This record gives sequence, C-alpha cells and structure tokens, in this order.
Amino acid sequence: MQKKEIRRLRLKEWFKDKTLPPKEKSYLSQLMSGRASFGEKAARRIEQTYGMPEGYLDAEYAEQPGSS
Repeated sequence: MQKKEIRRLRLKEWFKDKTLPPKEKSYLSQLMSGRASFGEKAARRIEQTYGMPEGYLDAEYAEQPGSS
C-alpha cells in the first residue's frame, strides 16, 4: 500500500504557494518528507482546519493501475 505517497504529494502542492503554522509544520514536513503515519481519520483531520474537501488527500494517482 502506498496511500502515504498520495497524501504527501497533495499536501506539498497546497503548501507550494501557502504556509503552515509551526505547531503542525513539524508534522506536515514529515508527510512531505515521506516518513509519517497514516491509517486513521488523520487524513481528514487536516482538512478540518484548512477547510479542504473530505478525503482530498485520499484522491490517488500513482496507486491507480497503469501508473507507476
């Protein structure tokens, strides 16, 4: 499973032109870094403060068949 790969790629894209608070920056950086934990509501918890759509991070690309 490479769900974390999708979560990081989408996360850095949003923050490409935006910025994040230091309290989360320590954690957000981990996601972008590629090393982080995922499996719980955490994917949607992030969108709660940012106001992003539910399961935005979930939207996969590479995981899809035919894409590596």
